[PDB]
Amino acid sequence: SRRRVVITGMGMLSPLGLDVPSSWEGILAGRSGIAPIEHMDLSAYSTRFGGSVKGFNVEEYLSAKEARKLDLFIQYGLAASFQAVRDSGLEVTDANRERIGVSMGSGIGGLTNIENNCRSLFEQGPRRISPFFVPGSIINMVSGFLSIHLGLQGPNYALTTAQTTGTHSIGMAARNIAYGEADVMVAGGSEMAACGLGLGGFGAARALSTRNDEPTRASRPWDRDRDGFVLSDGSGALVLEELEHARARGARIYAELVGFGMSGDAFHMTAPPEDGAGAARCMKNALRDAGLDPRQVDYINAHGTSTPAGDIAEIAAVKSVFGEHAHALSMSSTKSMTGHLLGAAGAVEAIFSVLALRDQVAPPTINLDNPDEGCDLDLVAHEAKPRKIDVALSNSFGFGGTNGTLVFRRFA
Amino acid sequence: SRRRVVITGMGMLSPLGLDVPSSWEGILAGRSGIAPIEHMDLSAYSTRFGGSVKGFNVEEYLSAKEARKLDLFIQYGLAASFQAVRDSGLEVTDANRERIGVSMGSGIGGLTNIENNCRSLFEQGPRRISPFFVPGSIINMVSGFLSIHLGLQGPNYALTTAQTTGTHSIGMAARNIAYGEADVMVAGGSEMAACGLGLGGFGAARALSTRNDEPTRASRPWDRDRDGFVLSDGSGALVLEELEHARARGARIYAELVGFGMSGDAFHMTAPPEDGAGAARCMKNALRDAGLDPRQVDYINAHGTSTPAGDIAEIAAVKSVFGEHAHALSMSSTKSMTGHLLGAAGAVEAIFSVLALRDQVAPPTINLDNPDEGCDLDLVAHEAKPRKIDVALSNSFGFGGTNGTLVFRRFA
Ligand SMILES: C[C@@H]1CN(C(=O)c2cnsn2)[C@@H](C)CO1
Repeated sequence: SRRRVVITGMGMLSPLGLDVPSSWEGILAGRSGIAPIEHMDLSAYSTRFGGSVKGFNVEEYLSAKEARKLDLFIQYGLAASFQAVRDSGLEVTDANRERIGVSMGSGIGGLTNIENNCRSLFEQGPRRISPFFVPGSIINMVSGFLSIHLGLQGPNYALTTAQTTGTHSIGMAARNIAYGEADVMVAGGSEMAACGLGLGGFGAARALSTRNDEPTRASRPWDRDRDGFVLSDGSGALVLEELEHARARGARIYAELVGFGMSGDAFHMTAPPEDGAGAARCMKNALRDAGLDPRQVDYINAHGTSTPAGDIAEIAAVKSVFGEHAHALSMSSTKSMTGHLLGAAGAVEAIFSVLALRDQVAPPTINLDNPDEGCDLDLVAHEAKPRKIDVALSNSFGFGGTNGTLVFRRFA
Repeated sequence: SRRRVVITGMGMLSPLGLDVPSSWEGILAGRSGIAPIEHMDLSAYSTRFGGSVKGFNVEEYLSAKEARKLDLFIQYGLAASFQAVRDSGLEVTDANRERIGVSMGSGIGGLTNIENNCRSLFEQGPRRISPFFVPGSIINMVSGFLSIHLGLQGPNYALTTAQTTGTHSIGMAARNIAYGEADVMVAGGSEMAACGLGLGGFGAARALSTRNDEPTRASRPWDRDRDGFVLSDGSGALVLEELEHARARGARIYAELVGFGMSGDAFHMTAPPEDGAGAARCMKNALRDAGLDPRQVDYINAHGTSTPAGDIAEIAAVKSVFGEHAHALSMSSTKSMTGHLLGAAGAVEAIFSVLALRDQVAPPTINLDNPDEGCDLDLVAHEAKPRKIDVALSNSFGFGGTNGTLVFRRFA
């Protein structure tokens, strides 16, 4: 058998806001967090815009001195995590600290730190590399620093599954609790790759929208005029908790995590198969895990990156899985507003899926002006749609053909 | 209910050999793989030696056209994975490809590739960044490329827990199989951090031995004259397989994976606590997981990094866990010979633990000329010790206070 897992705390930094409620308010209003990137000469770059976190104050969380040791992606991870633990009301004690763990991940990790230390190295040689370069740049330091700060002695690890990281981190944390390896986990992801290396790296693959004249219209999932994804920064953290543990302390439960699916496409390094066979296996795995019929799904938070082949693969996968129910569910890409937070995408989109359940509303796909060939599902174009949502899916489909699906259900 | 997990295939690149048998012959002969580094000019660095893979031929595994796109850590990971799969005798079919997954991790991933593309960005511009920069550098792409080449459609992910990566990857892959998420997993880790940023970064932390004039004597775990770890490159992969699945196809079984432990120190970003409290909690978790009396433990492949604080913390942990039995078991650090393969350390050392079971021999801790204060266990100083080994334990500890323990035993 298996224990039930509930969500009792959420935290976030996104292009829409410095916490969950501000980000969510932007989502339901169809606001874009996309704009030209500042304090950087992007003259020679083919993309000059993305989703930056605006007005982040790390000194609300850490001393200036501890913040100087950590890459931005680690700072963002810690902010989301501290928000989530505070939101949960959880009290860490000597009696439970061995039962509380962390799995906060990243897709690309410390590019900003790698950049600034390469500068030192190339200009001045290796003796000018920061002593904290390694511990301050590696992806497991969100989990590391969080565990040290809060005294968490439970499972301590980090996933890195590129654009699937957040979804996998949450799913595998849910497994830790379900199979009795932990009673509580902080899980999700963080990313800051809106540096030269991220813009330059994705730019050289020609994977980014180049709609520099109108950055807010760049991210347009399933629209016939999409030309690639928008690079964005931020973090998402959830407090996952065994149900009886949540009930005993009188926690506020947002939703239940009922299903987790994984699959591999085994197809291509960056592109999905046209029919999204892998994404279909992954969703079917997640519904089987939850013991749910495809007919019971009401809302899907799509991966919906605004890549030509990715968006169309997801339509095919949803039609394949849901058959005569594919048109009755609502599916939206909040990446139309947030851009693509890569490893943090699945974390912020799990939070948006939980809030869709709490508020009984499907977030919009903004910029969906002319749906492409066969994009004829309910994609919640332009404006938020109040509706019945008992079951929400959140999908992530990343480089290496790695797939994750989370299934959340209303809790009463 | 929980299924049994066996090892049916193993693969390796190490400083001692281009496969498992050649690496193991070096381990048993007390041979060092440590030498001045030849692939770059280290005259400005305080450490100029490490464990390099010597004469790696990627054209034993991959077309030169493909290899040119991939960081060395991906090449090394794919080579070890290919070896492990061939060694298993497993045939991938339409009937089982959904049940076979991959979890190959890395501490740092494609630092060489990121450094080289940062040089292009700074000296020329973004137009000179490689189109293959992201899929050739990010940590999840061993799992990705392996799945694409062999057609593995099962769980596809990657851990990054610094120096604990290989142990966590293998343990969590075993849990996947134990709980029914997969029947077969390819699991382990790979690392190639021997570039300017890696040697410079660890150098800036003063974490490395600076014994440049006697590289083979630099790695001296528990020796009173140790002065830091020796940086090494390579990969380990194991094919983990559900027991009945292995029995049904007549697989050769090397050993059974009976126990997996994790814990967080919640102590310090980089320093292990002197009392080894987190390592002790981790080993106790693993022994309880394996249903064992601690007196059953015959052999411990120590983390044994040759740091002052790391080596003494492990003695304290082993004494605390095993009490008087700590004087009867054998504990050795193969890092005395291989150096520290970081995220790959746990993977090669899991392989060495299994071969310790197959051949009934404890590998030596070379260079243990003057055991330090309180390092008075059987540390298999200088020479391999033939002995009875029914149960072998492999320990890993990493930055962020992250701990892993694997427990293997003979299969009958
Ligand atoms: C493994 C796939 C295919 N590949 C090749 O270089 C290749 C080699 N033989 S046929 N194609 C790159 C696109 C990497 O991803």
